[PDB]
Amino acid sequence: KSKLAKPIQDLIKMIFDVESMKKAMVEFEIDLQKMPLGKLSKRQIQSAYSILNEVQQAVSDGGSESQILDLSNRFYTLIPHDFGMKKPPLLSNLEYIQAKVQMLDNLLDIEVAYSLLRGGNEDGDKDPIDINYEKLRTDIKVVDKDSEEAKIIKQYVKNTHAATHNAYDLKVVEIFRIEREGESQRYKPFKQLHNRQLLWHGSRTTNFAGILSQGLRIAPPEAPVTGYMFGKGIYFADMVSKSANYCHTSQADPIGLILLGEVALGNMYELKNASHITKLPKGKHSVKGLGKTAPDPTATTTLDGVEVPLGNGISTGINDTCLLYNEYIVYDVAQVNLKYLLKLKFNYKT
Ligand SMILES: COc1cccc(C(N)=O)c1
Repeated sequence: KSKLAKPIQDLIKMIFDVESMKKAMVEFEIDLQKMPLGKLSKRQIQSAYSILNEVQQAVSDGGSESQILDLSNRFYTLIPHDFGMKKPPLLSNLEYIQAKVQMLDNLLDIEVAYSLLRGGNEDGDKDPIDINYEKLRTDIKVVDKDSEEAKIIKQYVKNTHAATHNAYDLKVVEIFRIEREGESQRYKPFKQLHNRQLLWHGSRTTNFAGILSQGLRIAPPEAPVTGYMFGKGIYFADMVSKSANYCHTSQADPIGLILLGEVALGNMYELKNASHITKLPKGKHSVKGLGKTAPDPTATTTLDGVEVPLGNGISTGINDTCLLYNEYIVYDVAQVNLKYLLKLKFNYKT
């Protein structure tokens, strides 16, 4: 049997749940009959990104419609889709292309989860749960619900829940202290930077085996820079609300996972509108999309020397901005050090 605490056991079962992987793929409209979980390969996903990159270029620059049709056909042949009784939409709309780039970001993590799940499981002297946990190469520990650490985090969750996102409440079911192998080490150089903050990162439960084993990562070289509002970086938020939405939970599936990572922001390059950033200006370490609301700078605390913006959602003096809430982007995978993983229960208003 498992040596791990129950909460952790329940966490492992959840992140390695095969049915959840299929549900995700079905939602992205993949054809599970022609494209089963076992057919997914990294090479396959890379090719798909390139195709999306080319089609994106042809739509922007006014390429032949014959070009766009051929690119669509190759994309749907590479990744079989099931549109039911409707005709398959062409990759000729920039919004639809962005949706498809998002889908591939997810398939990248699902592919990792499945590969690990089918990996070295022969050992009979270990419980299945224990074997998969070790595959994550991440030391996971339960944070004592009553300790100061937990109190601060519960405060961060409660206070930063936005007004417009109050279509659901949020209950912190469990808090885990996570420490990925080799991460503290690659992050070391950035402790020299100032403006290090504890920020939020939401994602589907299906991406977590990938997130824990490989860490958060920037999109590959093949992905169009256009598929992302501020370019190919790693995104974070200061309002639990903003990130929580990326968990993709529902009335039918209410438990989501969310990360709290220490992020070395340094001098932020502040923006009010989208910009497909490739190069970061000299002297800037990150990007900050400004929002109309943000935690009250008054209430900002520290936790082990890292700033925690746990203040209440106060409106900022900026009005000429497209964003409702702040977004922080780092363009170097070493600029983040994951700290906690929270098991959240989304309570929907009905
Ligand atoms: C893509 O834009 C964002 C912006 C801010 C946070 C997140 C997230 N996944 O937690 C994503």
